[PDB]
Parts: sequence; structure tokens; C-alpha cells
Amino acid sequence: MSYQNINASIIDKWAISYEEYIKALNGNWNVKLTPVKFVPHEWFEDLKGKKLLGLASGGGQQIPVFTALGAECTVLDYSDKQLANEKMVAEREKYKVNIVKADMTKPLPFEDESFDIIFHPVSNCYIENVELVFKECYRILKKGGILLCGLSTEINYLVDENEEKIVFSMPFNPLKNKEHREFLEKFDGGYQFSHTLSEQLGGQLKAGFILTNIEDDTNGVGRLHEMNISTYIMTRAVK
Amino acid sequence: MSYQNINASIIDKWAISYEEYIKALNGNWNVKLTPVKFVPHEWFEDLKGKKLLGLASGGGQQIPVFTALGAECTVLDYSDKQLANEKMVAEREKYKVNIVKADMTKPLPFEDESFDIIFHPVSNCYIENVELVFKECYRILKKGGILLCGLSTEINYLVDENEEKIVFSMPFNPLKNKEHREFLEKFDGGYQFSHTLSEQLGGQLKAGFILTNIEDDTNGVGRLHEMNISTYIMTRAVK
Repeated sequence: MSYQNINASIIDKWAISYEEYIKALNGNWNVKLTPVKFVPHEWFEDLKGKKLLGLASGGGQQIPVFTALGAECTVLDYSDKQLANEKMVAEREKYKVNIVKADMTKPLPFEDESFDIIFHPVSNCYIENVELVFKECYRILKKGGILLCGLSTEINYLVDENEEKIVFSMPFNPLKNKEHREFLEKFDGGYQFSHTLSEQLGGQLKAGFILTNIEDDTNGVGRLHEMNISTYIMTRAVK
Repeated sequence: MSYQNINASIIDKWAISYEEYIKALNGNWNVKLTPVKFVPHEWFEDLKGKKLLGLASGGGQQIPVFTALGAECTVLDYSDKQLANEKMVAEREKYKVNIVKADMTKPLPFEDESFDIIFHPVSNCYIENVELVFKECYRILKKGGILLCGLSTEINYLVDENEEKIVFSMPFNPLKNKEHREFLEKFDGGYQFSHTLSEQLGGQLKAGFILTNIEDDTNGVGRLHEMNISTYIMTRAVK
């Protein structure tokens, strides 16, 4: 089994309400790239008629909202259950959505200049190398297209469950380090990877993107969140 | 008795050799924005003939190298001892340099569009508000000019005296929190401040800079360095 298939099966082992979809149709909406903050509405521009890709954004959480606002949406995920939740909500609200099962560690199955916007919430913590994913995002966006990302860092991988003593040496890589794989095994964590700023932000620059907004967020729950420690990045970039 | 004067006296209380300067005249050189890594030479373009500002870059370690390579340099720093090092090298090599004592938290004493490049190594951990400094950098750079920075983050300000446990809630601000001021006063650390990515990177975007390169670095010594934990950013941006 590939580590990506192991991750999907763990996610499968573990959706927007009808009322919330109704609110979105009435103009009342908010989505997240990271655990706490809502994405400023201006980052998306006008979505009516825009082609949107939810990159590892399944579960029937954000795509139903973008669909209610008029976007023609495609959702890519490697978890069958995340994809099933997207289909369940599409059926409940009688809307069309292009559901694609695919591993984002590999080339994306779309043509060049196919999308106006890519919505990529926290998810690349499940893949080892992110630079190739950002180059693919650049290829499939049209000129002037928008990439919005939620991005993990190193801090959450420095600590153990006590969220206090710094115990792990970086990078956190369970493919390469027995100690990191063993820690995840105590909590059924699968294969998760720390990533540096050279990866999460420099990877977008190397692909050609112009970064326009960079903001911080916290975990939403737990000790590091209560201490107001910034553990995630929210980014907007344009091609 | 201001915090900037306190920091300057602590740094004072705490330069390149002739051989190293001559190596630099011969195109054999390396400088740092952060504790460990050398700055890629391509980030500067060709220094010959460029007007360069070392912003809080005193100590006689980088400015003599850029002068050897043909840049016309100004060095700004608030530590008398750091500026003395620049004076000792300039007199030994008999080159021209503009040596300016000034507090970079306040407006910089330069005309708009005056410099081709600003070199800004790790230093803004000693000041509370960094967004105003980036705006001043944008004002004094020529169109098409380059800003190179070494930037501190939050991790170094999370930890106890042994770099073991995460004990401080953010932001770390000794002007506002007695507990933070007391911690530094135990190590003769002065007044240092944590800064977020919204500040260190978003502050460059809000001033008008276009980020072109983002890399990470470590502390160079101590427990977090031995664990390879990234605690600094290296950046290049263009106006």
C-alpha cells in the first residue's frame, strides 16, 4: 500500500447542513482555509460563473457554498468518503459538481488554463513534496487566476500530545524517521509531514505566483491555540 | 533610558579581516542575513556601481564586502560598537562609506528613491512595529530595487531558558507584559519582540513589495538549532 492510500483509508475510517446551504443562497456565507478564521470574501472576487477547483477540499464543506454563489465547481480528493459526502450534498440540493478521485502528489488531471480559482485548504501536510503541486496549480490556472491556500508549518510537529516540550527534530518525516512514524502510530495519524516556509511559500514563488496576502491562524483547540501561537498560514496568490 | 537605548547598550556591552576583504575584492565572498546560511549571490545582482543601504547591518561584516565588490554603501545602526567596527575597517582599507547612527523604528534619514538595494539582516526582533520600517524601505528604494531581509519569527520567543518547553503566550512583548520583560532581564536580553508572518511577510506586501524568494534558517547554536528547527526567514523582494 502507498502511503497516500494508507492516509485515505484512515480518513475514510473517521457535510454542510441544508440550513447553511440555504443561508448561502440568501447571501450569508463564510468558509475556512484554516481552523479558526474565515476567508475574506474579497479574496475570491465574483464567483458567479467562475470555474473553481477544490484541491483536497472534499467533505461537502466549501464546494456547496461556492456552488450556491454561482461557481462551476470541480472537487479533487483521494478519500472515497470525502468524495461521497460531496455527492450526497450535490444530490440533496440538486446541483452539478465534477467529482475527481486523485492523489495530488501526482500531476493533476486537467488541461492548462482550465480554472479561474483554486481553493486549497489545509491538506498538504499529508504529502511529502509540495513544490510539484504548486507548479501544477500554476499550469491549470488561467492568466490572472487565483490560488487560495491553508498551509501547515513546523510548530505542530515539534511537540507531542502534551503540546509543551519540543521533542522532535525536523523535518518531521515518517517515511524516513522511525521515531516520527512511531509517534503517529500511537494516535492512528497515518503519514503527516512538516513543511517549511521555503516549501509552503517559496514553492508558490518558484512556480511563478505573485503572493498578494499572507495571514496567520491558530489551531482552534488545545494548548497552543490557548497560548495564541500561530501554527497555520492563509495565502492568496495570483498567476 | 528608552528601550532602543537599552538595547544599544546591551549590544555594546557584548569585523572582517584584511585577508577576507581582499578575497572579496577578488570576487571570493559570502555574507549572511541569518545565523547559518550564506545569501545566494544572484539575489544581489551585480553590486558594482549600486547604491546600497545596510539597514541595522553594522559590525563590519557585510558592508566591507559589498564595498570591495564596488557598491557605494551606507550603513545604519543604533549600536555605537557596531558603528565603530565599520569605522575601523573603513580606515584600515581607506574606502568611502556613509556611517549613520539612527533608530530604525523612526523615519529613515534618506531621500525617496535613493538606493538600488537594501540589505536588512536579523535585527527587527529588537523593535515593536515592523510595518512602518517596510514602508520606509519601499519609499527610499528606487523603482526596480531589491530588499533582502533576515527575519525572526515566534518560535525563539515561545520557549524557556533551556529551549525545551513552550511556556510563553503570544505575542512576546516586554513593553506590555511584565513577565516577558522579567524573563529577558534575567538573560541581559533587553527588549526583544516576537513577530508573525503577517508582520514579517505581509508587512512587505502591504508596503508594495513583490516577494521573489523565501528560504528558512536556524539559530546556529543551541538546542533548537541542533534539532534543525527553522527559526528565521531569508527573503528577497523587489519594488
